Amino acid sequence: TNLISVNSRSYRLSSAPTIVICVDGCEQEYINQAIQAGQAPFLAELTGFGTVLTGDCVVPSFTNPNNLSIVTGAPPSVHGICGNFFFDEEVLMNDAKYLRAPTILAEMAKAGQLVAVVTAKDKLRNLLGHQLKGICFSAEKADQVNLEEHGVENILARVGMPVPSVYSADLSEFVFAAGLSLLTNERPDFMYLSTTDYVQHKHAPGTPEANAFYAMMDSYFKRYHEQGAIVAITADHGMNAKTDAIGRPNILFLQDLLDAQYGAQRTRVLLPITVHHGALGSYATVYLRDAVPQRDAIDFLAGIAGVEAVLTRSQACQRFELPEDRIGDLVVLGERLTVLGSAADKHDLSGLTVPLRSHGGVSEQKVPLIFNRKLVGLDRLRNFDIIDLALNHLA
Amino acid sequence: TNLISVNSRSYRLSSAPTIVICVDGCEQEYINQAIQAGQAPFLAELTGFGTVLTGDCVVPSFTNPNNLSIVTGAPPSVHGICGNFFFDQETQEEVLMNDAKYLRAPTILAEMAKAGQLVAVVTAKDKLRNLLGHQLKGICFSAEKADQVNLEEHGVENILARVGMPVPSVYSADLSEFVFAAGLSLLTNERPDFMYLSTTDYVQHKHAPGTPEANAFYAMMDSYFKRYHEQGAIVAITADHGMNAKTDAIGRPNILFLQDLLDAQYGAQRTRVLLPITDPYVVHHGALGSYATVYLRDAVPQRDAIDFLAGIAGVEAVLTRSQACQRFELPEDRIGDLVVLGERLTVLGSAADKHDLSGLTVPLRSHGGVSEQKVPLIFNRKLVGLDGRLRNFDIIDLALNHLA
Ligand SMILES: [Zn+2]
Ligand SMILES: [Zn+2]
Ligand SMILES: [Zn+2]
Ligand SMILES: [Zn+2]
Repeated sequence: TNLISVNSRSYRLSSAPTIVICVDGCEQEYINQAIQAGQAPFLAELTGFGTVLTGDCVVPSFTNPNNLSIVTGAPPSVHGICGNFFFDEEVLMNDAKYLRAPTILAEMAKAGQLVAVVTAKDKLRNLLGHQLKGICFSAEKADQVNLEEHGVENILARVGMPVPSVYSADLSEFVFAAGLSLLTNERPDFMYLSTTDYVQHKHAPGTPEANAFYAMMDSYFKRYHEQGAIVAITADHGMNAKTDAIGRPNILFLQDLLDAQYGAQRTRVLLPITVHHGALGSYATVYLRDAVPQRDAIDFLAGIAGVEAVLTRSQACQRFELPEDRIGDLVVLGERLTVLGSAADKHDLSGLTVPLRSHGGVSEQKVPLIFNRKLVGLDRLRNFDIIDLALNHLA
Repeated sequence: TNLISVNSRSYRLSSAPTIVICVDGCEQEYINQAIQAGQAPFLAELTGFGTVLTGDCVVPSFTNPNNLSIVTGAPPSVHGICGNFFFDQETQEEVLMNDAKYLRAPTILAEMAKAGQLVAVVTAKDKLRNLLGHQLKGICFSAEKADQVNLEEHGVENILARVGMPVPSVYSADLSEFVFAAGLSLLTNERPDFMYLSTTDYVQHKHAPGTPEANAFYAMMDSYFKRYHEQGAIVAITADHGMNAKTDAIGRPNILFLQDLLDAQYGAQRTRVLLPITDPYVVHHGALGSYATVYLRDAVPQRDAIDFLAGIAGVEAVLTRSQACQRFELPEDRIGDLVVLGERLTVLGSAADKHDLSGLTVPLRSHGGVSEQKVPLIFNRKLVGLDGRLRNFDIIDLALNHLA
């Protein structure tokens, strides 16, 4: 068909309705466990006609950076969204204003395709819908969709569900339910769906709660498939326990530690995230005031138990492909079971109602890539290559 | 209060029966999930009176090397057992470390007995019991052969009758349950000063944390932990290594065939791949772990092999003997020219041709690498004098000397 070029990648416009799903916080085990548990029959047999792969997401393994990467088919060094915020002013990249590249989404639309985007959280929806002319809304604000703004109307009635609670599993279901109704009505050419990792943050793979959620998604996949759509599924990042044997969190307050070593006001620990984790992840940035010597800082931090790696700006930028201008002097990586906080005084841990499970580091990098089709031309796979494979590598 | 010193460590003899338990493959998450699920009420309330900590086991995160360090309070560099076997480039043969004849240090257990202490050791597997019973005068037997138990050798008689159970199958949870049960008998009867209990990771290789079956097994242990505690014993719990999934989203295994790989790069026989996770002869899935060692022929340029291997997706790290020894504290004479570590979700095999994966009913769960290094340290008592990097092999020190 018609071929569009976006961010230096060429894409062949879909002939059949294509659905790219981003399963927030999808550590592979979730899937393996549900199947074993017999709670995902569809995925269980998908191997008969499908393709299951494993790819690497973007580091820092956070939702925004990853989602943006998926829809642009590029890394943060291209789209420029490497976290929820940066420094210089503690500015927030919550606006497309911060977007430095186009989405594949907007291009398909410009080429005349009917593109749809559905996300659980409204905030994402903003970033993703940049320059998009089509259907675009969140489950979070389903109640207020209008034709002009969102390309749709009365989705609540259509879906047969009330506005869900942000801190509910219902938020994600809504996403799937909405995607079904659009498929069977409007029949978009391309649809992008994105959930929240609310469940994954609260439950580990293999638990009733987790299995149940997966059982729900599996049903939707089945139905999408039954509709003749092409279904492509991935995740933005993985997920892990960040606790001891009894559920107590393994935290390292970098700000506190740094302040003690070099004296307060001398360093600036930034946590590119913001209840799921109480802003606790395995990745952080550090800004050094002239007073402190990078060499020293590295040695110091690196020797702290729980730190996985200390990278300089250049190191990180090149290794992870990030924008040098929106990253600190140092990049700190947390170990498998460790999260990094700023200062103790600045965190509300009393909100943690269950043992902490988070992401951000390298141990939440492995993510799945699943198709309900067979593929061709397979040569280091990234989660943001999903669209590529879905539009160009079909057998 | 008697003081002894072993392997350069001082230890105060127990005043109360102390029981040190090694829960094989006890990834921390198993405890967390069992508690969250209502299946571990005793452990669930232990914080209020006990102590929960985290340590690093020895890498390779294997069963024998670890258990051995626990009982000697030292690394393999000291006791010598750094795997199931090794390769002697003097004899050009495969050397099986299945005999206490390979031990380079004394066990703390043996010493406590020398000092007049009544010391019991109960393992699930009999093979372990042999290494552990080195120079030990006390009670020592395995559930696996709780059959052939005589007074002269084991220090006990008719344990089956005592426990009220039959001899359990190796490939089962009962195997481990027996251990506990037998430990309860001894405690209530012989009441040893010191006891060491060691299970098998059968269940953990099969079920993930939070699974009905995982939780069940955990609920069983909790029950004994409580009984021991109600008897007044000091209960200290750790693990030999954690456990992880070694598959993809659908449960297919992540396997690297290092022999195959190397052979294709260097040709047949220029390298030798050893998987010390078990005895050299085993070819089943039981032989796949996230650590392997490699012997290079003189012809093969070491740096090159490092680069080659280091470049294969799924290999976390490749280290030379020297680096490996220093870093993990291993005996240089019993490891290969190279040490290969695999990523979190990856295992290392030798040659496809060799392995028999027919036995893998369920998706692969294994260990041996840095991703299975974190382990718990649990005590039913408050502790004091805590000074850097806790090891599982510091358990005895803590349990004997750090009691509050
Ligand atoms: Zn996410
Ligand atoms: Zn999250
Ligand atoms: Zn073990
Ligand atoms: Zn094992």
